Amino acid sequence: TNTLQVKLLSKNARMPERNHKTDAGYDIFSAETVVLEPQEKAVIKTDVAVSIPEGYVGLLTSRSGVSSKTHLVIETGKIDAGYHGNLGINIKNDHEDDKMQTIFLRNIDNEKIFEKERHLYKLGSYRIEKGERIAQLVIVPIWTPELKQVEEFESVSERGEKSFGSSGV
Amino acid sequence: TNTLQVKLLSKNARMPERNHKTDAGYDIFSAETVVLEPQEKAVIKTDVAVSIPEGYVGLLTSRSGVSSKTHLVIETGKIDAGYHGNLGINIKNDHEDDKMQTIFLRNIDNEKIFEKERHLYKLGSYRIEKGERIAQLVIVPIWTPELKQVEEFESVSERGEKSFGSSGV
Amino acid sequence: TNTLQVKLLSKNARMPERNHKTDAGYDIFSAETVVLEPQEKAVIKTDVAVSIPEGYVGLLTSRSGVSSKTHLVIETGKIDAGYHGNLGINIKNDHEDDKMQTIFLRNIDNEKIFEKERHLYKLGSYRIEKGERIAQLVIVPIWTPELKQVEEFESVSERGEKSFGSSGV
Ligand SMILES: O=c1ccn([C@H]2C[C@H](O)[C@@H](COP(=O)(O)NP(=O)(O)OP(=O)(O)O)O2)c(=O)[nH]1
Ligand SMILES: O=c1ccn([C@H]2C[C@H](O)[C@@H](COP(=O)(O)NP(=O)(O)OP(=O)(O)O)O2)c(=O)[nH]1
Ligand SMILES: O=c1ccn([C@H]2C[C@H](O)[C@@H](COP(=O)(O)NP(=O)(O)OP(=O)(O)O)O2)c(=O)[nH]1
Ligand SMILES: [Mg+2]
Ligand SMILES: [Mg+2]
Ligand SMILES: [Mg+2]
Ligand SMILES: [Mg+2]
Repeated sequence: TNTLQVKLLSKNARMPERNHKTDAGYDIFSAETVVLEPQEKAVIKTDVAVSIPEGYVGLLTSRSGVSSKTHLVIETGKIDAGYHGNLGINIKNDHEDDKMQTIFLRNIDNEKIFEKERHLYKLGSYRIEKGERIAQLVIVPIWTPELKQVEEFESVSERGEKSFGSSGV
Repeated sequence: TNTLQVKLLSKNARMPERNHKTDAGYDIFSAETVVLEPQEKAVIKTDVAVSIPEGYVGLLTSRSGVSSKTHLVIETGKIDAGYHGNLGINIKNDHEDDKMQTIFLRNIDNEKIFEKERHLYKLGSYRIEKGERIAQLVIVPIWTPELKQVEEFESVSERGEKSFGSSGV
Repeated sequence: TNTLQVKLLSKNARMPERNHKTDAGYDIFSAETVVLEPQEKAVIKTDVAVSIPEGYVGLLTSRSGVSSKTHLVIETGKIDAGYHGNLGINIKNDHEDDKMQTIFLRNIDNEKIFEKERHLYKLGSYRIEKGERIAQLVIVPIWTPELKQVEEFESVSERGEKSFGSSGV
């Protein structure tokens, strides 16, 4: 216990490491370089596999910096215990496709990228480099009971059926 | 303990079941058939109610397959302990509305749907059938302390106020 | 133990309080008034700081009411233990920018706002008032093991490398 097995699947892969000593998540490095146009979706390889023990789940989620500064949206992945495959980052460039054109790509600091040779890109296009920290992994314990069908619940609650903004705002 | 009460609210409802033995979440079946246009939002009924015990929360979240293959975005729901109402799936078709037209709907495998009779749809429109697994439920334990206002914290940390991409990328 | 330190950073800040007795999250009050145009992104100040103890993470996430009724999308924040800075709400108005114009803003109940003096707004624009509950905070325990590189995992699983809709739909 108190150890997690990690396998690197290629030379493009880098070991997860958490920022601060008491930090929740282990920052994830991209194992490939990808340009994403507006509204373009993709699964980004990390070339990294883990072995989360039973009774736990992994949360492959976004970082506050990247997600707040750019239009790169990462759908939080639920990494099952026993999944030994390549961790994929479920991502979308949710920048609107307004049909505009530029010569500058954006990095994940939302800074314009200057290249020697000039190409035409769709506005709002991003580039992710191999080795950049675009995500992180947080492991939490789960409760996994056997399900039992009932006609009525054992105990009545104060909440009942209240939902979706019932307490208001 | 080690059991969760589940109530089926109609004949359209189906019991949650998890895929693998050590899997984190219980796949959720839609209890209705719905077509969603681009940018259309909805709450999808499961006709299923649960009784998560105190000290736990339910995460009504997305599946990797559906979310990565389609523009169907599910906002992760936080199912409170004691909520005995109908579990609703908070969903949006975030496909852009470009005013294009087609005769093919898409399923949640993003495959074109062929019908005998031909209708005109907005491009990027999806159809969810009753009985399809569009989501899953993961239960985790929560910490629920009493709050105490302070002027200063008891212990100084290494992180302090650092946030939003402070460690960089 | 069983207590969480909370610091209010200004007179605009309000103490987090959970809705029901067994509720998972503590509703978060905005400490500022902001208008968000379509596709506009921002980090919204709460002027509130907490001291989550080691072994835990905070989930600064959305409410079902606001998120389902409006186009205001909150990216779930992972609040590290030891972070004593101002809690920021990572938000985007994902309403499409169709270049339409109106005289009515929308509140976070998606109701049209009537003002004495009439201004022109982009359609799909929202207004968040100081003091409104736009988010909530749920704290869960985390597992934080030391990482160990391996060439192969200790135990073979039933899942293996199966992922992204492998069980189908
Ligand atoms: O996606 C969801 C989210 C929540 N729910 C249920 C469970 C939850 O207990 C209830 C409300 O959860 P929230 O407290 O997170 N939303 P809100 O604060 O707007 O509702 P309320 O005012 O009643 O607390 O609605 C769903 O059915 N689906
Ligand atoms: O929505 C959020 C997310 C995070 N935070 C805070 C808490 C968290 O401890 C801090 C940074 O969290 P992350 O590590 O997930 N983001 P990032 O990796 O970009 O920042 P840093 O480089 O400092 O770790 O910012 C917020 O205030 N709101
Ligand atoms: O973002 C993700 C999400 C999941 N995964 C992995 C881990 C997880 O164990 C696997 C599938 O997770 P889900 O069960 O949540 N998705 P789905 O139900 O569509 O796949 P499957 O049918 O195999 O269970 O894919 C990723 O690599 N990245
Ligand atoms: Mg970080
Ligand atoms: Mg969008
Ligand atoms: Mg699954
Ligand atoms: Mg609530």
